[PDB]
Amino acid sequence: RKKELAIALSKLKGFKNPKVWLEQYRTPGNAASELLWLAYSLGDIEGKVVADLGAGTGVLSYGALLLGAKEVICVEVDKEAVDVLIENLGEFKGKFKVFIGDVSEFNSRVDIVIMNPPFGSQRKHADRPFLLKAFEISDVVYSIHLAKPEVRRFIEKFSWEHGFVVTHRLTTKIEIPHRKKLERITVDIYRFSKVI
Ligand SMILES: Nc1ncnc2c1ncn2[C@@H]1O[C@H](CSCC[C@H](N)C(=O)O)[C@@H](O)[C@H]1O
Repeated sequence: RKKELAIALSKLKGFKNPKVWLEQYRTPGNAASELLWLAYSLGDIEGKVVADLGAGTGVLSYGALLLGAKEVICVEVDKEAVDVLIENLGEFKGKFKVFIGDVSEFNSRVDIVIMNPPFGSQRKHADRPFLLKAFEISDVVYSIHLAKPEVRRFIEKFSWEHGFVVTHRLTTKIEIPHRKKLERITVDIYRFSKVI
């Protein structure tokens, strides 16, 4: 929960011109900190090859590198987001790679997946391609989703059908912001582990 990490993550540049249909909002520092600290504390970051699905501006990627990831592979469909991503990860040059294309087209096996995927509120089931890919390329997955009864039921069922079990689920409220009001939603930060 390191508030220092959250603070440092909040200093990164955001999206130039957010495409709402792609749910482009930078992962809030607090939620990002929670997910990363949890993964770090369980030994799922340091020295690991990490894939950041829907990397966007690179908040999760930066935090992972900051916490000792051996390397991070940033998967993002929008080039304009990658421009910001590259600048944000400037101090970790050579330690990250970028895959510009749809998440479903990426297929490199990694040690860990971390992601703040679209919840699927702008486009039906937009989050499924991310969960499917994450389950496909890794044995440990960290993701964020809407803390709603229907969503929770689905996530639990979907991961199971794909051979994964939820080992941790942390619930927090995030605020998605010239200068005005926040959209305050409650999300669950999940940690999935491949059965046996
Ligand atoms: N089909 C798809 N394939 C790959 N990336 C996608 C996608 N649909 C949406 N995205 C990307 O998913 C990202 C997640 S939203 C927030 C990312 C956040 N800035 C962070 O630092 O983690 C968006 O930036 C968006 O462009």
